[PDB]
Amino acid sequence: VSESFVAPLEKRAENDVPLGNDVPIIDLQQDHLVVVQQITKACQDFGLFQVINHGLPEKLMAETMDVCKEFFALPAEEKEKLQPKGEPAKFELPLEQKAKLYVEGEQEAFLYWKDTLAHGCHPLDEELVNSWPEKPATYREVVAKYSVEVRKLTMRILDYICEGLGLKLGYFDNELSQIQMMLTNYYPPCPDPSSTLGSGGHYDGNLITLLQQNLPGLQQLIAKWIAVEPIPTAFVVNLGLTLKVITNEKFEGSIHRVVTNPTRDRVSIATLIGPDYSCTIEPAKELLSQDNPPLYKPYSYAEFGEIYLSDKSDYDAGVKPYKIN
Ligand SMILES: CN1[C@H]2C[C@H](OC(=O)[C@H](CO)c3ccccc3)C[C@@H]1[C@@H](O)C2
Ligand SMILES: O=C(O)CCC(=O)C(=O)O
Ligand SMILES: [Fe+2]
Ligand SMILES: [Sr+2]
Ligand SMILES: [Sr+2]
Repeated sequence: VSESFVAPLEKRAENDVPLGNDVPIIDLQQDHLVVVQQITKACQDFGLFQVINHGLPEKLMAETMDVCKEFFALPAEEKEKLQPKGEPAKFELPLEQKAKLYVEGEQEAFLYWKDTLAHGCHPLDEELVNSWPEKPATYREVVAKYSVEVRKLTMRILDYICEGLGLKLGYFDNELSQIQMMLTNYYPPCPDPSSTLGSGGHYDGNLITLLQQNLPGLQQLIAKWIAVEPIPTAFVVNLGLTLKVITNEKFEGSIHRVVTNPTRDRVSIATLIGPDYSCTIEPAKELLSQDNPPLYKPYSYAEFGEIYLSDKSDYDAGVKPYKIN
């Protein structure tokens, strides 16, 4: 591989990472209180769980994975239309909601073995959808339906979380969930998986992420890494660094990475829901007391975002400046 993609020695993945047998698989068609309790325990203990029987159509999940794979099979001349000034965009503020192809890495500077298509999904209007990929022909109609369905499921999970925390229903149905970035991640085959990463170890900086995968490669940090079993009809729920802050660390954030594969490509669909850049983030005042003092001072999501996207010296570098008590 090009030296551009060689990860620092300490960040390289070991060849045989064990399956995470303790990753919760939560059936959302259980009794209401059982679902609230199981989600609450997974959020407190792990910060990563899968949901099944989640009410999002399996056919739509398959059609969305199909059109996302079809997008990454498009020729160079079509993909260039999503490369501003002839190169992929960078994950840096301002992060526009129009569709672009993105490159990503860490500044021992290296690049992740990944192409990412990203666009906003909420609210859906003509202007936003007209800024999505023109090809494949069905991308806009399928992904518009998918984005509405994934948002509906995310808001159901956030209300289960509200009941678990003792927050009013709809606590996150406001500025805290107004940005919905859909990241379609393409991991092409890699000649040297021992030296590369599809995605470096990170928290998602946002509130909550729903991740759809068909193939292995996702791993979670529990300094032990475990493999997250791909269930093609499930969503992986990753709690974001923003939710870790708002719950005053009552909930864990998911630290996860993606390893490369020597033989096969892989596509994942990540729906990253979180605050507008104008939001102030702080521990929910409703949950604080002398027994539970705030562990973070209030901060600008925009200010956090700049650090989160630039400084990868530690997983929570984004929130370190705002730590108190
Ligand atoms: C692997 N990378 C991580 C960092 C960056 O994330 C973002 O770009 C999100 C997009 O919502 C963001 C979150 C919070 C603040 C700023 C940006 C791009 C991708 C994501 O999959 C997660
Ligand atoms: O490809 C994956 O399974 C992980 C994707 C991801 O972590 C992300 O988009 O933030
Ligand atoms: Fe992620
Ligand atoms: Sr180019
Ligand atoms: Sr257009």
